[PDB]
Amino acid sequence: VEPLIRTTISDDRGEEPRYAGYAASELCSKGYGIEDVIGLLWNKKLPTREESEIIKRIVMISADHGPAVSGAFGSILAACAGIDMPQAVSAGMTMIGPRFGGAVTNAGKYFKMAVEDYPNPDQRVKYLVSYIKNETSLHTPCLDYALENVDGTIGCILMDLDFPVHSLNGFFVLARTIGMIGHWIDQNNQNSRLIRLYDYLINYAVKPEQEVPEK
Amino acid sequence: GSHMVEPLIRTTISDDRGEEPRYAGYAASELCSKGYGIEDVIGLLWNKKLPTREESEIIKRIVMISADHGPAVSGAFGSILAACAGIDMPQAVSAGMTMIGPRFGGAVTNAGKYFKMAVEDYPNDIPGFLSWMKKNVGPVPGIGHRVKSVKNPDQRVKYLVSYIKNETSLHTPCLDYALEVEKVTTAKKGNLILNVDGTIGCILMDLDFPVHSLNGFFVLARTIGMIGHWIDQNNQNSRLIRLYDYLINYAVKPEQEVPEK
Amino acid sequence: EPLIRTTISDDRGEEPRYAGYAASELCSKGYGIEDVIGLLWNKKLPTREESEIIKRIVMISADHGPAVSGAFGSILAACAGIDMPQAVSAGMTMIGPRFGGAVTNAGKYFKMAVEDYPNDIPGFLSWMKKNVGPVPGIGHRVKSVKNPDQRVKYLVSYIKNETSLHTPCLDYALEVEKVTTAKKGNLILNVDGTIGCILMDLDFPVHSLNGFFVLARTIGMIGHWIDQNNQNSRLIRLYDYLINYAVKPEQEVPEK
Amino acid sequence: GSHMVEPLIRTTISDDRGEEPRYAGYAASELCSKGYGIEDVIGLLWNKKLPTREESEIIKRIVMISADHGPAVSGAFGSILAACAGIDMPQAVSAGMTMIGPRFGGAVTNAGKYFKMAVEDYPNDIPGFLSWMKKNVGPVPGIGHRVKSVKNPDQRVKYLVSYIKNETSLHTPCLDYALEVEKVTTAKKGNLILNVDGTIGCILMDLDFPVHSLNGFFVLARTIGMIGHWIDQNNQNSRLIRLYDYLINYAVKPEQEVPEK
Ligand SMILES: CC(=O)SCCNC(=O)CCNC(=O)[C@H](O)C(C)(C)COP(=O)(O)OP(=O)(O)OC[C@H]1O[C@@H](n2cnc3c(N)ncnc32)[C@H](O)[C@@H]1OP(=O)(O)O
Ligand SMILES: CC(=O)SCCNC(=O)CCNC(=O)[C@H](O)C(C)(C)COP(=O)(O)OP(=O)(O)OC[C@H]1O[C@@H](n2cnc3c(N)ncnc32)[C@H](O)[C@@H]1OP(=O)(O)O
Ligand SMILES: [Ca+2]
Repeated sequence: VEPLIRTTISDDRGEEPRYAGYAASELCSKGYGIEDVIGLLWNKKLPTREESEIIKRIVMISADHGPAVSGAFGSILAACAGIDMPQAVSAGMTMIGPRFGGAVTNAGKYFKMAVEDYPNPDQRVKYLVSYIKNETSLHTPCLDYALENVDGTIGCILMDLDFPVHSLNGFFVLARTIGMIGHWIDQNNQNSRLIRLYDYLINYAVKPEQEVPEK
Repeated sequence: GSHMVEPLIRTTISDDRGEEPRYAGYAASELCSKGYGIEDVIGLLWNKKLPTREESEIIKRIVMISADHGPAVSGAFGSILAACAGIDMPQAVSAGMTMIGPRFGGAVTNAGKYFKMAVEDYPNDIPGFLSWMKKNVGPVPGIGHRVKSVKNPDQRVKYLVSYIKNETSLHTPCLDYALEVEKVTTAKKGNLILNVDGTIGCILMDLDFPVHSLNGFFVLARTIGMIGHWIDQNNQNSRLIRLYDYLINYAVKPEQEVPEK
Repeated sequence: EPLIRTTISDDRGEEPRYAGYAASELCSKGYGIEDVIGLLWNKKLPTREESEIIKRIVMISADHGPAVSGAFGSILAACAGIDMPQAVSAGMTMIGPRFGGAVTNAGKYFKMAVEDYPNDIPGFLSWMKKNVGPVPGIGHRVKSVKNPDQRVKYLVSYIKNETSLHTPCLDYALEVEKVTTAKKGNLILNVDGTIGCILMDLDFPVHSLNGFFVLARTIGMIGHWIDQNNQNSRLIRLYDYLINYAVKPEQEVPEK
Repeated sequence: GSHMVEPLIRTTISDDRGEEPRYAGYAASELCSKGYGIEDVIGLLWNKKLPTREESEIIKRIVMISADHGPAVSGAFGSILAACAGIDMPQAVSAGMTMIGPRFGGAVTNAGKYFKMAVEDYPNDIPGFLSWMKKNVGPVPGIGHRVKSVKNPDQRVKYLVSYIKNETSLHTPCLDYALEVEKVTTAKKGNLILNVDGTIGCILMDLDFPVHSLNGFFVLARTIGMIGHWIDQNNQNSRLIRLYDYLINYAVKPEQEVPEK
C-alpha cells in the first residue's frame, strides 16, 4: 500500500506517543517541560537547558496583549456568538499573519540577511535582551546586529536559536492561543451576549437608495 | 456629533494599557525573572490565580502528555491537509483545531462535568450513572477510544494516574470514580477505557479548576502537535493531497440526462 | 477497506456529476445555482416552485451589514491582511445558535410542535424552556414588533400568497410569534425561524437547513472582504473606550 | 462617557439599517419581486453594479460549474473530516474553505492575472509570453490537465467558451488570447489544453470584475459542495475518521531513553 502521508516527528503506535524518539511520560518523569516538547515536535531536537529557558520566556512574554487586538478579539466575538472554545479560538488564530504577529518572522528573516550580506523604553525587551546576553552563552548574531521592539527581539532570538525558518511563526501562534483560550473562558464565565457593533462605529459610505429596474 | 459610549465588551484577565501587558495583574517580565513558567501563565490567564507548585507540576504534565498523537487523528490530519494545500501556518492550524469537539479531543469539559455529577449523585451506583448517561446524554464523555483498549492500553493515562497517586497528595474523588467506571465499562467492551480527555477532565475537576477551562488544556497542548505537523510537511515540501479513489466508497446516482425545464 | 462513503457527487467520469447530472448539461438546459443547491443538498432536481423559493431565501439572506458577527469577523481578517478564503472562514465560524445557525433547530422544533402541541402554544413554550432553552427562530437584537423585519414579512407573503405550498410549520410559528411578542417585543419570528419552517414544509432534509444561511451569508462575507481590500483598510484595534477593563489590581510577582 | 468617535469600519456595499437590507442601494425583496437572482446579488455585493443579463448568465454558469468536484479533494475532504468529528456545519465548512488557496482553487486568479498581463504586454506575441512564463513562472496557470486533452476534451470548457461566443456579444480579450495560447500549447503536447480554471479566470477579467473579487467565485461555489458533503456525512451518521496506520509512512527517529538533565 502506497502511503497517503509521511511523518517524521511523532509515533503514536506504541503504548504512548514518541516525540522525536522520546516517550512522552519519560520526558515528564525526568523533569522536562512544555518548552522541551516544543523543541522536539518543531525541531526534532531536545533543547539545551539554556535554549529551553529562552523558549519558555518567549512563550510567556507572547501569551496575550489584551482584548483589543485582532486574535483575542476574534476569539471574544466567537465566544459571544456562543461558539465552542476550539472553533472560537480557531477564528482568532486565523487573524495571525502579515500584520498581526508577522513582524516576528520578517524581523528574523531581514536581520539574518543583514548578518550575511551587510555584516559591517520597553521593559520586556530590556529584560529579554539582558537575560539572553547575561544569563546564557547563546550566540545571537541577528540580535546583536539589531541592537546595533518585542517582535524584533523575539524574531532575532529565534533565528539565532537555529529553529527552522518555517517554524518561527509557531511561537506566536502557540503563545497567543493561551490568551485566546483565556478570553473565551472569560467571556463564557461572564455569560456574555452576542456582539453587534453600534451604528455610530460604522461609516455607511453606501449608494443612495434606488428602485430596482424592471427586466 | 459626539456619542455617549457604552462598552461593547467587558474583560477581566489582561490589560495592555500600562507599561507592559498584565496577566491577572502580573507583569510577564516579572514572572520570567522570578522563575515562573508557561504553566503559570496558563493559570493566570485561564484561572486568574497563580498556580500552587503542585498545580503547576500537574498542568505541565497534562500539556506535555497531550501535545501530539501522530498524524492519523483529525486535528493533525486537518493541519496536514492545509499544509499540503500551501496554506500558511496559523490558518492551517485553525483548520486542525476546528476538528476538536465531542468525538476528538474536546470531551474534557463534559467528562469533568458528568464524572463530578456521578460522584455527587451516584457515588455507590455506577450502573445508575451509566444508564442515566445512555438515556439522557449519549456516549459517556471521557470513555472510549478508536485504537486504545484493554489489550492496547494508553500509557499516557496510566502515567497521569500514577503521578497523581504517587507524586502528589491531591484528593481525587472524580478520577477515582472514573477509574471504577472504567472497570465496569471495559467488562462490557474492551474499547471503553478511560481516555486522556476523561483523565484530564477528572484531575482538573479534582483541582477545582474553572469548568469552562477544561477543554483549553487539550486545545493548547494539541496546538503544539498541529504546528509540528505543519512544519514537518513544509520541511518535506509535501504536495497537495487528493484522497486515493480506493479509500472512497462511492454510492452515487446513476449518470442521468437533465430533463427539459 | 474504504475510509469514507459518499453519495452526492462523483468526478471519476467524463465531468463532475451532481446527483447524477452533469453541470455542463444543467447550464445548457437553463437550470440555475438554486438547482445545483437542490442537487447537492437533497439529491433531487427541484421543481420550479422549489427553485423559486430557494433562490429567494438565498437572496434575502445574503447580507445584513458589517455590524454583525459573520461580516465583522471577515472584516477583522481582511484588515489583518488575511486572504479571502481564510478570512471568510473566520466569519463563517461565527454562525451558530445565536447568529444565523438556528435554522435547523427552528425547523426541527416547530415541526414537532405542530404534531405534539397543535392547540397548545404555552405547552410548547414550556417544553422548550425546560428541554432546550431559548426557542430557536425567535428573537433578534435589532428587529422587533416596533422595527419589523421586512425580510420575514416578504418571505411569509411570498409563500402564503405566491406559492401553493402547504405550510403547517410556518403557520404554527406565526401563531407562536403572536404569543411571544405579547410578552416581549423582541420575540419576533426571525429569518432563521422563517427559513427553517419553510424548508420543513418543503420536506427538505433536516440537516440541510443551516446550509441556506451559511451559503447565502458567504456572499455577503466575500463582499465585505472585497470592500475592505478595495479600500486598503488597515489593521483594526478596538478602541479602549469600547472596553470595560474590569481587570485585577497591578500586583508584584511573589517569590517561589 | 461622551466621546468624539471616529468610525471603526467604513463600508460601501450594503446598508442594514432600514426595513431590510440594501445591496448597492437596492432593496433585497425588490430584487426578488422583480425576478433577479442569486447571480445578481453576487454582482451587487462584489462589484456594486447590477449585472447585465449576459453578465448574469455567465456568473450563474461559473458558479454552477465550480460547485463541487467530488469528496476526494481538499475542500470537500476537510468538510467531511470535520463532519465525521461531529463538528457543526458552519465550522466544518470553514475548515474545508481554509484549504482554498494557491494549490486548490488558485489557478483561476493566477490564469486571469497572467492572461491579462499577456494581452497588455504580448498582444501579438504568444511565443514571447510562453518564453517569459517558462523563465519567470513555470507552468502557465490555466493550461494543462491530467486526464483531458485534444482527443478527450473538457466539455465544461467547450460548453462555456461556446456559450460566451454564441449566446453573448461580450468582448473577451483574455479568453481569446488563452484560446490562441491553447492552439500553440496543444500542438507541442496534446494534454496542454485550456482548462476550466483558465477559462473561468480569463472570463472574470473580461467581465471587468475587480481583481480582488476573482477568488470569490470559487470560494462561494465550492461552499455549495462543502455544505453538500457535510449534509451527506450527517445523513449517514458517519463515524469519526482516523487514518489507518498503513496509510502513514512513520519515517520517525529511533526510540531512545530520555537523557538525564
Ligand atoms: C483525546 C481524545 O480524543 S480521547 C476520545 C475523546 N472522546 C470522548 O471521550 C467522547 C466519547 N467517546 C466516543 O464518542 C467514542 O468512544 C469515540 C468517538 C472516541 C470512539 O468510538 P468509535 O471508534 O468511533 O466507535 P463508535 O462510536 O461506533 O462506538 C463503538 C461501540 O462502543 C460504544 N461506545 C463508544 N464510546 C462509548 C462511550 N463513551 N459511552 C458509551 N458507549 C460507547 C458504542 O455505543 C458502540 O457500541 P455498539 O457496538 O453496541 O454499537
Ligand atoms: C439571522 C439571525 O441571526 S436571526 C437570530 C437567530 N437566532 C435564534 O433564533 C436563536 C434564538 N434567539 C436568541 O438566542 C436571541 O433572541 C438572540 C441571540 C437572537 C438575540 O438576543 P439578545 O439581543 O442577545 O438578548 P438576550 O439573549 O439577552 O435576550 C433578551 C431577552 O429575551 C429573551 N429571549 C431572547 N430570545 C429568546 C428566545 N428565542 N426564546 C425565549 N426567550 C428569548 C431572553 O431570555 C431575555 O429575557 P430577559 O430580559 O427576561 O432576561
Ligand atoms: Ca429612482
